[PDB]
Amino acid sequence: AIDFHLSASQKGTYQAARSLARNLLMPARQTYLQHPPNSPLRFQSTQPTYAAAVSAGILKGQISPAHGGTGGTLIESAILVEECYSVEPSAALTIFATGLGLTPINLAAGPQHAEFLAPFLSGEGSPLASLVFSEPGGVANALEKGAPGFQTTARLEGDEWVINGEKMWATNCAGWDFKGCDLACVVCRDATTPLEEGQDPENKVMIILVTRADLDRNGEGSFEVLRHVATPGHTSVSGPHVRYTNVRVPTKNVLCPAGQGAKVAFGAFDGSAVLVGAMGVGLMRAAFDAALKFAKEDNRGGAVPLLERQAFADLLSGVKIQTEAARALTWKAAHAMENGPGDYDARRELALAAKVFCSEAAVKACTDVINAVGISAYDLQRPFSDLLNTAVVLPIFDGGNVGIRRRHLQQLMLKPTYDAWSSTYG
Amino acid sequence: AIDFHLSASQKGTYQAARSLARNLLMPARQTYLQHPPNSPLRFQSTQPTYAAAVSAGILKGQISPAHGGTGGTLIESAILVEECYSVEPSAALTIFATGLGLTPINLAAGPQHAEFLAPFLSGEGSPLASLVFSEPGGVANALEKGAPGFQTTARLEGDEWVINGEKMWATNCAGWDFKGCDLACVVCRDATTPLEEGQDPENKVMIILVTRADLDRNGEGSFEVLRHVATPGHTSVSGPHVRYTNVRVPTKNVLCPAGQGAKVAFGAFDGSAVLVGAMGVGLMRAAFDAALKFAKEDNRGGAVPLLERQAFADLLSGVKIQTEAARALTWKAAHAMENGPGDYDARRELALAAKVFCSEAAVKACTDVINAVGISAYDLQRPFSDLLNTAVVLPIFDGGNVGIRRRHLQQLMLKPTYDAWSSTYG
Amino acid sequence: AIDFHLSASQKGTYQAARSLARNLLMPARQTYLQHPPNSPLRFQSTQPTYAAAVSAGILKGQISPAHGGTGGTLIESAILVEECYSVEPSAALTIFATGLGLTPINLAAGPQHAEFLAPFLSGEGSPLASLVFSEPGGVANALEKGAPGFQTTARLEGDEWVINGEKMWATNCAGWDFKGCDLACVVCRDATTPLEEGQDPENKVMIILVTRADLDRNGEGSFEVLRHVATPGHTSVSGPHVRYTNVRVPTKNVLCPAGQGAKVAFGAFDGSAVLVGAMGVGLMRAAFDAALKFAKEDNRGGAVPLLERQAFADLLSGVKIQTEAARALTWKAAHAMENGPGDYDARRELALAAKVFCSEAAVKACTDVINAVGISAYDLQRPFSDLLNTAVVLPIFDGGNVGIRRRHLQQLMLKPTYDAWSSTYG
Amino acid sequence: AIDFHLSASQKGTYQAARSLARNLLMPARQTYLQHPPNSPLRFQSTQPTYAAAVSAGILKGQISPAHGGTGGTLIESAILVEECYSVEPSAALTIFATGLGLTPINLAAGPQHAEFLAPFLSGEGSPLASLVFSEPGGVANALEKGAPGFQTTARLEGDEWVINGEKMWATNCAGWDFKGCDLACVVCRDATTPLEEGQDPENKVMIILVTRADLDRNGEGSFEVLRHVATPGHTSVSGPHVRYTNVRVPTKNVLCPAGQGAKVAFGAFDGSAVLVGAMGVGLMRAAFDAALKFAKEDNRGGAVPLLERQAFADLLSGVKIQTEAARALTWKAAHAMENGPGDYDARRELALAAKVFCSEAAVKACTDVINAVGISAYDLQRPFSDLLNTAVVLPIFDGGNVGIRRRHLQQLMLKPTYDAWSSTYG
Ligand SMILES: Cc1cc2nc3c(=O)[nH]c(=O)nc-3n(C[C@H](O)[C@H](O)[C@H](O)COP(=O)(O)OP(=O)(O)OC[C@H]3O[C@@H](n4cnc5c(N)ncnc54)[C@H](O)[C@@H]3O)c2cc1C
Ligand SMILES: Cc1cc2nc3c(=O)[nH]c(=O)nc-3n(C[C@H](O)[C@H](O)[C@H](O)COP(=O)(O)OP(=O)(O)OC[C@H]3O[C@@H](n4cnc5c(N)ncnc54)[C@H](O)[C@@H]3O)c2cc1C
Ligand SMILES: Cc1cc2nc3c(=O)[nH]c(=O)nc-3n(C[C@H](O)[C@H](O)[C@H](O)COP(=O)(O)OP(=O)(O)OC[C@H]3O[C@@H](n4cnc5c(N)ncnc54)[C@H](O)[C@@H]3O)c2cc1C
Ligand SMILES: Cc1cc2nc3c(=O)[nH]c(=O)nc-3n(C[C@H](O)[C@H](O)[C@H](O)COP(=O)(O)OP(=O)(O)OC[C@H]3O[C@@H](n4cnc5c(N)ncnc54)[C@H](O)[C@@H]3O)c2cc1C
Ligand SMILES: [Mg+2]
Ligand SMILES: [Mg+2]
Repeated sequence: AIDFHLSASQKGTYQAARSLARNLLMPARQTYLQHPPNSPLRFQSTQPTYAAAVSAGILKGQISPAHGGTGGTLIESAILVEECYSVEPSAALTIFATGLGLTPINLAAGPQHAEFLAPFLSGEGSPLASLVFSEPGGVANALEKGAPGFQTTARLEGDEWVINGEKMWATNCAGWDFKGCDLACVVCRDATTPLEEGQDPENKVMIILVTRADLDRNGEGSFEVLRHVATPGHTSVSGPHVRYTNVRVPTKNVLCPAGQGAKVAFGAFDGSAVLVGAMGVGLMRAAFDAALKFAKEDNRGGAVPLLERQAFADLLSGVKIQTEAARALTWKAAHAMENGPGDYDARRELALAAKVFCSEAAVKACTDVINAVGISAYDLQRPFSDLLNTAVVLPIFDGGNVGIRRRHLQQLMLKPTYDAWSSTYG
Repeated sequence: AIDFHLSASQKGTYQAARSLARNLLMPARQTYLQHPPNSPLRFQSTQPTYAAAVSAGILKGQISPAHGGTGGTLIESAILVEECYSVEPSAALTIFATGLGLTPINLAAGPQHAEFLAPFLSGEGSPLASLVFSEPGGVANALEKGAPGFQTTARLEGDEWVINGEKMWATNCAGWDFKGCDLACVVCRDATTPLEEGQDPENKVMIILVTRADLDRNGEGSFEVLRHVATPGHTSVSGPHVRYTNVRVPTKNVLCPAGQGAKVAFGAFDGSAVLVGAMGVGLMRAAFDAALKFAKEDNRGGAVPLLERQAFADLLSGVKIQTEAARALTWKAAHAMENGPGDYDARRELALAAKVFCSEAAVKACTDVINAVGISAYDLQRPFSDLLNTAVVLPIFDGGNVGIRRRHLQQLMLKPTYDAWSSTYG
Repeated sequence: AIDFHLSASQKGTYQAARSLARNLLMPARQTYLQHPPNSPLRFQSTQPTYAAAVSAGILKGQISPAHGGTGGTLIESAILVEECYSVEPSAALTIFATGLGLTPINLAAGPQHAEFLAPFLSGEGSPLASLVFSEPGGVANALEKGAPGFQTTARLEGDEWVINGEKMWATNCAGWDFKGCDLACVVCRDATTPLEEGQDPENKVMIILVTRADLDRNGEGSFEVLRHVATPGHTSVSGPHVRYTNVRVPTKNVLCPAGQGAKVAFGAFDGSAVLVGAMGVGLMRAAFDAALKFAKEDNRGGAVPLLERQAFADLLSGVKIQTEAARALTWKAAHAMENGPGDYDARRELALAAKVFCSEAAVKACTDVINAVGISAYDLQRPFSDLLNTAVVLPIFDGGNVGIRRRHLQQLMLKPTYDAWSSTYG
Repeated sequence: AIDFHLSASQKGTYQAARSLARNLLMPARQTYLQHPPNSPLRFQSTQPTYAAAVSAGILKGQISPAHGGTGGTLIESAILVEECYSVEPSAALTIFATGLGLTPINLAAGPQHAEFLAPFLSGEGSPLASLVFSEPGGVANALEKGAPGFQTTARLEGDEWVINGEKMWATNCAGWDFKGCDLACVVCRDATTPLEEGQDPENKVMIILVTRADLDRNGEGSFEVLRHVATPGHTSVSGPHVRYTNVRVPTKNVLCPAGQGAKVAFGAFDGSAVLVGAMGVGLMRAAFDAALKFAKEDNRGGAVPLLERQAFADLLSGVKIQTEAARALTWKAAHAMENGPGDYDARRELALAAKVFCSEAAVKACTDVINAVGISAYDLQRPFSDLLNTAVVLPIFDGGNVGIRRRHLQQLMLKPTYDAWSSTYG
């Protein structure tokens, strides 16, 4: 039955989220601010915060009970993500990115993959996982007929899969010391045999695990950071341009065989679309809160309070309205992904809707709040610039809206089985 | 606990709504279409349909069980309103307006007001009710200090209240024969004693009941239609410019005494704000459905299916995303209004949000699908033009966004007790 | 030398436009309102107006001096169109549609075509022209490799061309008495010899003249009015669904040989794009004027003038700003089309820009003004609803923004010779 | 005569602007980039290239011919500003800000003021001027009845004016060495006698010159930089929070006596509004060019060029359209400000319009281009982030759109003399 009240457990999640952001993430921010904005040392300095998160069981919660994890719901994740993004986006993302890295494992792992999950179930240390998908040259057209396909390839040679390629933007993939993370899910193209004339490129896509142990065993030059990328927000996040060279792994490392990889990757990106929605809600909440606090304490030298000016008030209420719509849609999507109604195609349309709606609304909200607050918002002592520069990544990352998210919505509607309102009216 | 599944009762509401719309409303439209677009004969011709709806208990459903009715939840009203607006907005509104007319009684009735509700609990005939608020000269500033205030006044003379003034836009107020509807809740300004220097005009606002009976007793010309207004949509809806001249009623007709009328009127308007949200969702659904249908069956003489144009698909998926957000927000507001969490001030901000967001989103969606369908959509054989001309009213009526709904949002934020997210997180 | 001042002549053009609109167009409106909105005899009552326009040399002005006319500049046309659309769009469009019909003749006519312009150069009566290009099944994809192409076809049987096809939306094509207009440029597909395998469907496109004399000559059944298309705006304009059956004409009637018709059609559409911009400017001007007028006389019962409300004033000034941008862009495109400094590609990018910017701005302006004016704008006694219903056609007619106008912009930019700012800086 | 062709003198200005930007501004950028992002040394490091611009005659060009300068038309200024902003906004703004500082003197100088202008007319050194208006507490309400008014005050004590107050954001006011620029136009309120009951605060507003020589004469503590403000773009621009303490100047230093200052300051801001339009155009051009460059050399791993994606193309053409409207509007305002037709009030409206339209269109263009380019736009190696962070200042600076520019538009429309289209057709 239609209910917007948090359960006692969901309220616990909210309170826990508040404490995590306040006690772990805020100190992480003061810590990385001690290094210049283009320094990879920002990322490295967050390792002790990450460890503290690990000790509190965050990584265990990112693994499904099927695999021995404690795993929660997308709804609970959405609540956590909103709160963290309202406080400290960059340090939070490093943690959420490990969750993304572990998602393909939740979706496709079998019993033989348990050994790979062990470091993450330990409840100690600071292991990092990464979903290693994107490439320097772009991947919006990795599955397009007539195109080159993924640049990163795997070849079965004897009893070993051999990986070669360059990747970029894959959060966490280089690990704390830039020599490779604990567990990478590398999305690549099987090239043991050539793509046949007219064959669907998706038939060749795999996901193969690569651990830090694999890289070490393969020795010098097997993994290399080609370029650290400085970004205008998320300054403690590390997703460098990297290269894998002749990285040989055992057959047990294959997660998704050729022809099953794309589906699992997009499956992982469906879940994260929901949390990108939550990211947007969190930034919008932070923007509204900061603008409202500005108004309530600063009348800009006027004869009346700032909120008594219709033009200012209407900008703020506009943001509040979009934020409330964004959270409702995000929760609807989080609920539907795990409960229906509607088949998977219908559930996924909502996750994509949340992603697209909230990411763009977050950018618009940030720009509106800047105009409302006025010239003061150009002062970097105030939070407004960082908010905007955090928001603008939402539409373009986790599968950009223009080149990926919207192309999928197109394919969904094209299907004969498309049933517009099934995700609502059963 | 966060849940978006419809209960059995909510599924039932939805099924009954589909039935009502297809079986009663659609025929009402075939009937009124036979009269000229700008003729009050359209409204008059809907009486048979209306009475049939009365026979199915629709009016009983607009009255709270506390007063003898079968009224349900705001959530169920949202589901009903969405479906009716997706099929036939004009015939639907005349019915919903009686519901609005009855709301102030549902909210503030005393034991002595039971007799006034009798015709509406009868289950037969075709009694009309009206919330009579708007006036030819505007009402956004009715409560504004230094302004004239309501043009409609009532003054206590002996043992009868005497009502004088002109109203406009008040749906149903003139009844089927244009000589006065069964039950009108007349909002007006006590003028028995003058507003005192600097006194809050809200102190004088009353709601007085006026029945067809009262009007008949008052004789020749106590009620007069001064002008029938022709509208581009809602053509079977009747809310003329009218005048009450020396309408004398017994003290039992007072629903809200001077200084209590404003709060009750605005309380009614908070509930209706949620349902305007639902109206917006329903038009959006109708526009998306019609556009999708067209696209599935006309490739515009193209070499591929219409949906295969990035540009066309993007307009439609844009509408879908906005509609899902609009419904999610509407249901959240519907739920919160009756369940919290948060102050009434908190709950209220969400109802206003739904009104503003969905009304404007409805107009955008209709504009978008017109562009997507193309030149064909100027063709009055298709539903698109009437969709737009219906949607355009949503932002301006039931308290316009610009001068009323946003002014209320402004005032809520201005309160020292404003607590932004209490309506979600407590 | 950059100059926005009207020359003496251009001021003359503007005064003439003002006079035409005030003395001819306004009365045409009061006149055609006497007849039904979906009736084609509303259209017939506008003849005296058209004939007065003809008397004043308007039609001679639509023909270039090369072909014996008194043709002016695109800038003067933009001035005229803006004024007319700010007053009376429907009656005005009948006149302008003749200008469009005549345009391919201005672009493509040779010595042998002089005979066809005679009725338009005589300064007598009320001859109508029409560019008959649009078909029931759409035409955005008539030029596309794989599609059924134009459904209207012409084939060379001996020494006469035989034309068969159905048409729609072609303003003016059926004449005053509905038996066919004086002069139609029929755009069609050469079905004399089948299109070759893998051949650009453009190669078979023609334009062929068809006079009322030709229709009369082919006798009964040669021209038939199938369906009259009712539209929400332009209610006095007649552009029905018609069929040409075995319409036989001499080889002199060919204006554009197979393979040349597409370029000339789009050439004509470039010119009109600029004028669609002017239409948009005109509607925006009227919307702003009406809203401003409303505000200066009606304070909506407020304690202060309506323009003292920030939210209201910002809506109005937003419209004023867009209108000024719209006109400045329209004039730039009008100037560049005939004067450079672009090459033809650069020039038409600006014409398309004007069409897209102003059409969309007009729709947005009409929506904004309705919200600003409020509930009063739903009253058909006021001009706001009609304004919206006219503007909504601008993005979709004369080559919709979505399936053609932007498709051409894309092709322009794809050319290796594209030089972004050459239309301004050389 | 409506003409969009540049004259030989305007072509000359364009060519000189290209050369100046490339030779002076680009090297300024490579120079200041050697210092940290937030360092005041970025500003200081631009002195040598500022001196080169001075030697090139740039400051002479900011002074009106009436004072011995070679200042040209606003149109030519708009051409220069667009080019400079398309190349290097930050170093450009420092130069343009000296022009703003000289503007009140161009507008109001008396014979006694020629000595103050002398340093700026020599063609050597690197003199800086500042219009010192803005204050930490805000200034949108400096003229509001019932408000505190400017915090910066001046009092006549004998034969000297004594100035006290804090200013913030006033570009260049602190000079190269942070101890005060060469020539500051300080906007302040006369506090010699108190404001009378219900008196217009405008009556007390003055502009008083303050030179570095004045500051040195007044001794230690008379001028102090309180805080250098770090900004997300314009990182070489210095407009710190500063304090003037008991700064005494002779009466010759008074530029606008009490009651004349506000009109001159706003006069300066009317001219600057046009040039902000041009800054907007320049950033839009730069964003469009950078995205087109990326598209023409990077197909994102596709089977077709990036421009063949309808999605990408539609985003770029949208930016191109807005840019053409922006420039057209800016040039119209430039021309009308100096040539009419219309009142000063009418001309003024167009300047305000260009500022509001173009500033907001620049922000929208930058966000659109980021979405089109995709994740690559988040890489600080590419120009898109810096473009956005430059663009967001435009709506909020030089008199913010929400608090100032739109309030001026509102006051214009409120005048009985308002004549909507006089600046076009008057
Ligand atoms: C902070 C951060 C964290 C990230 N996390 C990860 C991660 O954990 N793992 C990972 O693998 N990657 C990660 N990424 C990368 C991110 O997911 C990107 O969205 C991904 O690289 C795809 O980028 P894109 O959508 O721009 O596609 P691209 O291929 O780069 O396309 C770019 C643009 O080209 C256009 N385009 C291309 N093809 C088409 C088409 N067919 N139709 C229409 N338009 C088209 C679109 O306009 C699109 O916006 C991260 C990036 C950042 C900045
Ligand atoms: C189909 C239909 C059904 C209706 N049903 C009913 C009904 O059942 N009962 C009833 O009483 N009425 C009814 N109405 C009227 C409807 O409720 C209107 O919204 C109501 O009259 C208020 O209109 P408004 O908001 O435009 O206020 P107005 O006072 O008309 O204000 C108009 C505009 O002025 C501007 N404005 C005025 N004051 C301010 C301010 N202080 N600040 C900023 N801007 C301001 C705003 O832009 C506002 O939009 C109906 C109307 C229609 C068309
Ligand atoms: C008042 C009025 C006057 C008119 N006057 C004339 C006239 O004088 N002469 C004449 O010939 N016609 C006339 N027309 C019709 C006008 O020329 C139409 O614009 C023309 O028929 C093309 O319509 P369209 O752009 O909707 O294209 P259509 O082919 O009808 O398609 C419409 C929609 O299909 C989608 N679409 C189709 N293909 C694509 C694609 N490849 N990419 C993206 N989207 C696509 C687009 O979203 C587009 O909006 C008139 C119409 C009106 C209303
Ligand atoms: C790079 C840069 C260069 C600059 N150059 C100069 C310079 O050379 N000289 C100089 O003096 N300053 C300069 N400034 C400051 C600039 O001119 C600002 O626009 C100015 O300080 C006014 O800011 P504001 O419009 O936000 O007004 P504020 O008073 O700061 O108002 C802030 C916000 O409050 C709200 N508000 C306040 N009052 C009202 C109201 N009455 N109605 C509605 N809303 C209201 C509005 O949303 C407004 O945006 C510069 C600033 C920067 C960043
Ligand atoms: Mg009045
Ligand atoms: Mg203060």
